Amino acid sequence: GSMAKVKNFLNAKRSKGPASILAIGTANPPTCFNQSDYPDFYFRVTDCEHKTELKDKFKRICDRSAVKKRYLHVTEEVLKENPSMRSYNAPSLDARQALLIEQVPKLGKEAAAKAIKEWGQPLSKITHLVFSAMAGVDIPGADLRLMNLLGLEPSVKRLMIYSQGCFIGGAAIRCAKDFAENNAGARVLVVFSDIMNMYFHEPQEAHLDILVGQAVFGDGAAAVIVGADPEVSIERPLFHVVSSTQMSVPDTNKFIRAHVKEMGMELYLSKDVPATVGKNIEKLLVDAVSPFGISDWNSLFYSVHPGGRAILDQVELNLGLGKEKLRASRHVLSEYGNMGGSSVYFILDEIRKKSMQEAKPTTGDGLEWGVLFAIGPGLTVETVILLSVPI
Amino acid sequence: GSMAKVKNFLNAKRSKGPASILAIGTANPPTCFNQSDYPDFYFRVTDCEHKTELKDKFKRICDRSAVKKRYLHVTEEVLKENPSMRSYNAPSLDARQALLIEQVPKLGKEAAAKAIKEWGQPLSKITHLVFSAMAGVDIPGADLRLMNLLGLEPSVKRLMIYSQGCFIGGAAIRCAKDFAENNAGARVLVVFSDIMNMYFHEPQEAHLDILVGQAVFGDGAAAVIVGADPEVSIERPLFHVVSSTQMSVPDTNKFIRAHVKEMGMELYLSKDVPATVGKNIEKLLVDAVSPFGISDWNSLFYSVHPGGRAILDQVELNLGLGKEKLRASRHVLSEYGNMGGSSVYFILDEIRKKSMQEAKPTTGDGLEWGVLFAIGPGLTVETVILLSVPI
Repeated sequence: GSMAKVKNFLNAKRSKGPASILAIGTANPPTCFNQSDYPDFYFRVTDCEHKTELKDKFKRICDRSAVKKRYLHVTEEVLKENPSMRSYNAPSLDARQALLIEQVPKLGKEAAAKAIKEWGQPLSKITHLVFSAMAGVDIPGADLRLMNLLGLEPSVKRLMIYSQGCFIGGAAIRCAKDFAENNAGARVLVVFSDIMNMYFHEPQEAHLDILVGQAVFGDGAAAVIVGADPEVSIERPLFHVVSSTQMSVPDTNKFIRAHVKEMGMELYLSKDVPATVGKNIEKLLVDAVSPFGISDWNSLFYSVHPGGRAILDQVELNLGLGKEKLRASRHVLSEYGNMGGSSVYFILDEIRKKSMQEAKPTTGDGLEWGVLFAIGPGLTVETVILLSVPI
Repeated sequence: GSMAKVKNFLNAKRSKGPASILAIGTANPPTCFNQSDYPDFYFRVTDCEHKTELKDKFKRICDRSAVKKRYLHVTEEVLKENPSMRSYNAPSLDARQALLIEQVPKLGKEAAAKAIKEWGQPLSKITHLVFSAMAGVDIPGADLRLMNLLGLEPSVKRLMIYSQGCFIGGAAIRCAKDFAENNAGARVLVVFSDIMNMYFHEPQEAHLDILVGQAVFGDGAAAVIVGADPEVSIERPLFHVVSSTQMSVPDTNKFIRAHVKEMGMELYLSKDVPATVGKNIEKLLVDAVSPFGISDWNSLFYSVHPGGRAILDQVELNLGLGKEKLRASRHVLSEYGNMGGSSVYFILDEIRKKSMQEAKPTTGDGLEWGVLFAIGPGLTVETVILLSVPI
């Protein structure tokens, strides 16, 4: 009897169509670090200029990184105020957390506000908050802080995701899709605020993975508004989120690890990650587009998580893509570095912007179908099949 | 044009009916602690037997706790092995994290296995994993580890939620509902593994909230299987998840805080929390229940987060509940203590069990409508409106 009531309720709160991305905003910290200067700054600020072999190594990693500049909260001022950061294994977690608990919801606020302005709707129409952050675990978390900073309704359904791993970029979008599609009228604010300060350490010959990290990690935040059934007047879908799948590659559990410790974050980043993704990317895509009769990989627009140059080179190679297919991804890697989970949305934004600039027919470089590859520790890949919007 | 394929794909992968709980399994660490013995255990293993006044105060707190016994991982052996945990403000995070990284997914596996055993289906039909943990942030996290410990498919959509705050007990279930309802055939394993060793500290007169915590916190895990359109034969729904709301009470941000620090977790627990819950509870319930025409609070079955005795008293009082209404909740507080996010499901399990046992017409004590109140830092309350299943 009441199951009838439930079924009417359930049917009434479904959406008619698919969740789409309605706006994207991005943000960064003020201080720019140019890769050309980065090895000098790094080895000097850490009193490690005698480590000549290690510095040559890091200089080579930067030269080959295809990172031209990054935006960092870890400034010289911050490093002077917190000397514990400059001696490897020194207790520094409390200081790092003190910066994070403040900066993470703020950087996310900046990217969220740009998203909301583009979106055009009143804040009160935001029903769901999903906040994903690389670091800064705190209770209550950045999600609530964001609600206060923006003045979202206290009745927004908030969801905080600390340190899931960079594939969260895709994972969160799928969740948003479901939140939107199962709730008529729902507008989901999804925020990635990734600050990499937990990975900064004094260079050490005994810990080379951090040099890898230190070459590429940059700070960034992106906010995406997700909704189904847009109001034809004000709301303008950028991309439709068609379907999303997740794969955790067997026996790769240790390829990337990051432990939260008293010294900050202890990082392992296997040199074999890009090769593994290379091996798996085609099957992932083939299975992802199987419902849609898609077979020409060069007919898709691409957002690939820029974990590094080798990652992009590897996806390009194993999918047989033309040399321009990953241009937006390389661009974001170039101008921002690897900003973790937020990165693919910088990419998405870029693809959109250039699409307007070149008077393309669609938001997806004139193509209709696209794929976002969110890659993280696992190794786990979320593959998101997207659909562009005509412009 | 391709929007046709999309709308068809979207329409085909919806569920016919509501998401329901198909199974509940729970687990606890082996060592039982009687509340009568705990101040002696606590003040001795912490080398504080001279602190007789503080110990009288804590004994005083334990006597009123309405907690009879708890299951704890923090044993004397553990403390001998990690003495930094028993000297206040000593750097002990690395040690605690080492215990959590092992204990969290294992305890969750034990609860998950009992749940999967009741469910009866092959593991391969699990499409979604949602793992919530009080503490133990690590990359990859407890979720990937559970997939490995259980032999889940590498293509299961995993979602890890560290340190969200108790209210996750309700929050996760709403997410499961969407995942279940927006994905025909999807089966969501939701696991709460709450291990409280980050809150264990040497008793201090300057920090009295931690004494309260130490009187009520117990370790526990609960696993819930959630699915829509159960195969009428083999799958058997226990409860239906009808609808869920979330409220973060304005200006209560500092009532409960927990900061991750080098000494472990720094806890602030306001004495005014149960009163605030009391003040807002009737309004929360009325709004959650509004589309269903329910007005008599004693016609409901209840799962109320046993954060403590006072919270229970306060909900009971302000909803005008008869004194046997919170029987299952108080039962769980007595026999297990406050196990965070997992608590409300122990209660659910209990309600179900007594229901079968006393030959009730429904799984919810013979009543058809029910409420699960998930309460946590925020102050944030998730209200889950459930529908019982006839037996």
